[PDB]
Amino acid sequence: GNIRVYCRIRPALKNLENSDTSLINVNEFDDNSGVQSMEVTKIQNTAQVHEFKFDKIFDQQDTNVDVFKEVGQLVQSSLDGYNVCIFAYGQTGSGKTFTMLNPGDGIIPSTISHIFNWINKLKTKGWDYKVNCEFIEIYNENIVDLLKHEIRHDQETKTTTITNVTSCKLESEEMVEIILKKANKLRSTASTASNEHSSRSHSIFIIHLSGSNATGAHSYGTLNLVDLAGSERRETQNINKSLSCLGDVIHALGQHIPFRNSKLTYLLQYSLTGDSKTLMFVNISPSSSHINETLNSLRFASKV
Ligand SMILES: Nc1ncnc2c1ncn2[C@@H]1O[C@H](COP(=O)(O)OP(=O)(O)O)[C@@H](O)[C@H]1O
Ligand SMILES: [Mg+2]
Repeated sequence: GNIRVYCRIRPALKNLENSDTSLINVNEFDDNSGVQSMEVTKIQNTAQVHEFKFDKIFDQQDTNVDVFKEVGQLVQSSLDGYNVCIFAYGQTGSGKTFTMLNPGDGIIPSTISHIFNWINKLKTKGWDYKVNCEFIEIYNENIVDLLKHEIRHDQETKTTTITNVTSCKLESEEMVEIILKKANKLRSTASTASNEHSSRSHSIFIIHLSGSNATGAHSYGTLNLVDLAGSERRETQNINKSLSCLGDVIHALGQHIPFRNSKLTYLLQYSLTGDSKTLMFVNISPSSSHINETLNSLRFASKV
């Protein structure tokens, strides 16, 4: 049940931002300590350097393809029956959706592509895998099918489902295409896109991988790819408590975990416990105008 935290600094939006009054310096991974550190300083007091450590830090030069080089190995563990959770955390504008859904290389598209390649490869070993998914949103602690919804936890299989939620088989790149196209259009920022709403809700792309080796072996693993509501400072209190609860749970898992204190953590409890693997992605802007929210985000990531 390993937990890791990565930080990703997105490229500056030239013509809109600059780093005139702040500095974010990323150090090279430290193989003697096993982590990578970064320093953040505000011009108003350059003697105060805030240091942060992460399992890996991606800078403005790291593309989505670069990011996946470090995520591919995590997601493939689902074919072995491990559950996986990947959370994109950060203020609105930091790059959560781009990271998770950018057409072709986002974490979700890359994951599906990667899993498919592994499935085809595993066929030569007598393995037969079936893939199905759901795309939901949690807004104001209520579940919404983005494609009555009650959470059903099966203590027997240690699996979870949601009643009346659309689930689609993923047996073709064509089905993946239309679904990922709809997902992006729904969450990405487009004129006729509900970004306002999207920024205030959590979206979860769920992928179930069921395999059978007619060796007689069987395998079931679930991947939960979450694009969290913006972390920037009753709907607002819902977001605050939900993110805070998630932080409490992830941190507790890394040490009574408060899974039931939020809809999100309650939904994913089986994918957060046992030998499940969790990756927390903290997205931040490199710009001086966002420096305070950036420091907030980095502080949340630390305790996590
Ligand atoms: N890694 C990145 N590389 C290039 N552009 C990015 C990257 N991350 C975000 N962006 C751009 O920054 C803006 C913030 O995008 P978005 O992903 O929607 O943020 P958030 O989901 O956190 O609110 C978008 O216009 C997006 O295209
Ligand atoms: Mg977004």
